[PDB]
Amino acid sequence: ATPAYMSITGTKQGLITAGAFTEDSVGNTYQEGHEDQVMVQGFNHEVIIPRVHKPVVITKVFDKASPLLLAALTSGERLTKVEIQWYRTSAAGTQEHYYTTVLEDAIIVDIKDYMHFTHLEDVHFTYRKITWTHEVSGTSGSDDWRS
Amino acid sequence: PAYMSITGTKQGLITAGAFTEDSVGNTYQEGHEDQVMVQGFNHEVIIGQRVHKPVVITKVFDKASPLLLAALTSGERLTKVEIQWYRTSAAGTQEHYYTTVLEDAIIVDIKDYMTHLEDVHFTYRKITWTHEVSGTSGSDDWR
Amino acid sequence: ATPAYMSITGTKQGLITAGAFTEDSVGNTYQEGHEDQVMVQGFNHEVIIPRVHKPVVITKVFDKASPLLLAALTSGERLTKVEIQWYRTSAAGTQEHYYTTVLEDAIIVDIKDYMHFTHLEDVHFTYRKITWTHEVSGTSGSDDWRS
Amino acid sequence: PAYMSITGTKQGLITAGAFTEDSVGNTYQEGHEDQVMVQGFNHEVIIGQRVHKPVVITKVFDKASPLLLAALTSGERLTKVEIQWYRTSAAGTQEHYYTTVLEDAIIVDIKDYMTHLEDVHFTYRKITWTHEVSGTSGSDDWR
Amino acid sequence: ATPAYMSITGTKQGLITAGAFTEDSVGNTYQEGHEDQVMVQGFNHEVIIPRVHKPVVITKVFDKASPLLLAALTSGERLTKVEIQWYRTSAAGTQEHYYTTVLEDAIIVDIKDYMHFTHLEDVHFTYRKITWTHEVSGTSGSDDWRS
Amino acid sequence: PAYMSITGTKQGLITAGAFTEDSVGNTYQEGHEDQVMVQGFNHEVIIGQRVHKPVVITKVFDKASPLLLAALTSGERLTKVEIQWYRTSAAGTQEHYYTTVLEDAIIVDIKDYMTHLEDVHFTYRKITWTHEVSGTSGSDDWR
Repeated sequence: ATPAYMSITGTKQGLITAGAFTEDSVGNTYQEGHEDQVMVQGFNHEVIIPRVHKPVVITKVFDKASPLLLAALTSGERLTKVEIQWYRTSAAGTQEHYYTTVLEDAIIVDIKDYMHFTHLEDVHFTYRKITWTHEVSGTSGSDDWRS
Repeated sequence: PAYMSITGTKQGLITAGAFTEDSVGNTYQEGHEDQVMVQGFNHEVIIGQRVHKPVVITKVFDKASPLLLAALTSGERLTKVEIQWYRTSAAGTQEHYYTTVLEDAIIVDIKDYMTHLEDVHFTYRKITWTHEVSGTSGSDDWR
Repeated sequence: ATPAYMSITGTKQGLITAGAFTEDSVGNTYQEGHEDQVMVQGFNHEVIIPRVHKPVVITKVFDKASPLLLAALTSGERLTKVEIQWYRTSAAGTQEHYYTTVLEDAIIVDIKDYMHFTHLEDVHFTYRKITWTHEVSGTSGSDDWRS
Repeated sequence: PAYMSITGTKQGLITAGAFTEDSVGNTYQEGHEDQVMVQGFNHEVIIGQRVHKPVVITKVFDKASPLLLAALTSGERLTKVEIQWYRTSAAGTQEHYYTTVLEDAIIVDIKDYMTHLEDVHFTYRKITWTHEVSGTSGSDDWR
Repeated sequence: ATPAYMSITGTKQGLITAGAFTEDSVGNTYQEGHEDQVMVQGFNHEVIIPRVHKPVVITKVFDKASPLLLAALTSGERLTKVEIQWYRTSAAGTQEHYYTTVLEDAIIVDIKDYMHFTHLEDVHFTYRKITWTHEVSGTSGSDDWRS
Repeated sequence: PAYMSITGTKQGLITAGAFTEDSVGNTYQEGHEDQVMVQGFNHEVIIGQRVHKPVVITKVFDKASPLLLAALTSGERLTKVEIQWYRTSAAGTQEHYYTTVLEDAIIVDIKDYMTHLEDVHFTYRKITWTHEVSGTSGSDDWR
């Protein structure tokens, strides 16, 4: 309904989310239109003034990317771009992309696999920079990670 | 429900066009175009002289969001944060019946999370409280 | 149903709950019969033997008193009388006042405004003395705050 | 459900007329007029010799309440706190099937809260446990 | 449905669970077939490698044994055998005993009485040894308590 | 759902006949006779080089259980713990689509509790992850 979809390009692995939202990768969960992304079912992030950024935290289900993301994590591989695309039901009753969150030069700092979409997986990124854009109303803003 | 307006020293009306179709999609409801909807609030004063805590508000992702996240990373002094609270009147009509206004508030924390929500904390220099229908009010400097 | 209603008289402000449970003050929540009180939707208090009293803690919704109570709190104003009246459904099927809790020379020590009756507000009083009376059965007892 | 009786050294039967119309309004149920209804219980013994914990009971606001709050602020030694537990018998009838009796119990904490409830803690000198239908029993000094 | 039943034999008291699951002892809860046991409605236990055993923890309702178990606890009485019998719905639709847990030379280390089967009671045993047996498939294993 | 196989150095296939009528009664489902059903999983890797956490799995009481509790009290090195994850395929059929395999895993904690459940923790020397339908994989030494 109002899910996010994500893409990862790793310096070593290329597009990590390639063919990752497909019948093969997700099975009965598959919906067309986002075949080279991953279906984000979670999100948490926080910037505070004691600025200090906190790691970005997404949640997905087990998939084609998953074994790759671990490789990423355990390898210490810099992620050239992680880009989170936000979706909503528009005012005219159609699904639309209306917000973007984007990491530049991100690094995966931890992963947790757990069963509760019953097969789950949270992934955490730090990054050198993050950009928030509103896609319909045209507002945008970005910033450099601190601490 | 509540609607909030934020005017900052750099950006002006940060909440301009923030409750429109473009901003919040299907959730749009005419009448509060230059206000962000607030559906969560937290604030506290505790007692020897009183000390203040930050006002926390929860909103959804909208046009204001990136501006807000800017207001926080910049350190921009919010001239006015104004929260108008609505309720169903005794006669059966939505009415604006309360305001909580912060002067020179600052954003000291923002938490985004997932439907797609975002918490905002402000400290400030002065808070005002007014009951619009019964005509009572009070205010206090931050400490 | 089984709500409490309260009255506050402040040394400086007089009857703080005056006209505070009315259409103007509470809106659609209004029920006649308690116009000069406030509708208490919460209560917590505790006396212990390590006697030591703990602050009295009520909960209400935003109202006509609310901006006043803050004035009280931030002013350090001594409350001459806070009096909490307890209501229940009687044995004959009618609502009745059957219990009273009363503070003498109370002081408001903290307030919390929060949205969950969706607009809420907890208020805490210390006091020099508190009296508990059962109104139908005639039992009563009082005591001086300690610590 | 459970019903409790408390006789104190100063007041006598603190729970006299405590489960009547006057005391608990609509919730009244004949048969236990000189007992307060208990709908919450907590107690523990843990093990080198055993130590005791206070018996906690939860009741509603009633005629006993102010007397109880007195018993605590006075320090009055409760000669007897007696808790009789009821259940539905195998034949389909409410029956008294268990007792927990404290001797020289003391009230060491009371928590009132809101439908309108109140927790009571007792320490004591001796607790007895008896199963009324199966005819088993035990008891122990506080330590 | 899938309850456990237990037996206790104490060095001093003999069979502590004798006549303890009966009309007299449990009232309307009574089901025939386990008259000399107790109806276990809880269970918790854990063995870890920092081996170190943790106390065995069962839950029952108030009953004929209960005043006895306290005697046991407060007396420091060694329990010659506590034996927990596990029940399930078989593949052919009939209730069966399929697992056993058994303590040798156990000691009751604490009891908690509490009201939530509304009248409840958790009991904790340490022990010199515990044996786990699967009754249909024939697997078994035992061990000595450590720490 | 998931099914797990465990081969140990002393016992061989610890999960042999562990998902049969004899083992799990009414819950039996043909096709995975030498696998224990896993209906709960927890595992984590966190980041300067990576460190591993134990894989936790939850199962019911079954034929494997006492063997498992032995594997823990003995200290027996598990040659292979293999977890195959199933899902409903896009075409509407249960399919094995993922594996998590531990090499030389050790049981470092077991928690039994009540319908009748049991948690197992393994540390290990090497974990592998493979996506069976999309053909991706990774693995890592414990640290």
